[PDB]
Amino acid sequence: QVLEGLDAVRKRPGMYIGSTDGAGLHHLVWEIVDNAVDEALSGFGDRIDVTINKDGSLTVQDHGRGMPTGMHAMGIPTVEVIFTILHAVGSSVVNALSSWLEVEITRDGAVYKQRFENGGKPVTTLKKIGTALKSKTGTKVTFMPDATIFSTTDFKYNTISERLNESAFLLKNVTLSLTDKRTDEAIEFHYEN
Ligand SMILES: C=CCNC(=O)Nc1nc2cc(-c3cccnc3)c(OCCN3CCOCC3)nc2s1
Repeated sequence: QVLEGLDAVRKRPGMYIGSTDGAGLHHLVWEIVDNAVDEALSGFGDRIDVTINKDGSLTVQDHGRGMPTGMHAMGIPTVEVIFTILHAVGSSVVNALSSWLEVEITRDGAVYKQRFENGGKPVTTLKKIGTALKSKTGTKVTFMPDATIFSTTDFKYNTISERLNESAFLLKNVTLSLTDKRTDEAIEFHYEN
């Protein structure tokens, strides 16, 4: 297994996301959403909220266990490792192809955040920013796709709606939501089984 840095993704984005048009753009969404869905499939979290922000960024929020908040080697957070080493893999690929990315993790009474910029260079460490009830857990990821890479950076509400509907149907007993802050449009999907 040859590990790579995020430069590799940025130099050959098609190898990771298929293309740099709208299909590629929306693959970034699918990677992040899929990580939230896997966590719910494992039984952690009953809602996954997706927001298309006014600034063009996109947020996915789950209520799963929260990415681990500890360290890997050399004082590097586990989360930073997940987001910055390519095991070529979703999180690091989206980070690489984003002009900025923020991950917020809530667990154990604490809220932590790390911010990356300019294709996934950390501009902070994983820092405690606040507190929450001990019962509160989850992961939140927000990213701004890199307009220097994609031919289009406009997320399409209908495209995302359809994919989240399908994901809700396959998962069962989990609410998937989409809110578009550009247009105020909103929808929820939930299939009981
Ligand atoms: C919100 C947008 C995308 N949503 C997400 O990405 N949600 C995620 N939720 C988790 C939860 C865990 C997790 C797992 C176990 C215990 N506590 C938390 C996790 O661990 C990383 C894999 N590790 C686990 C430790 O052993 C090596 C493998 N990753 C994610 S990623």
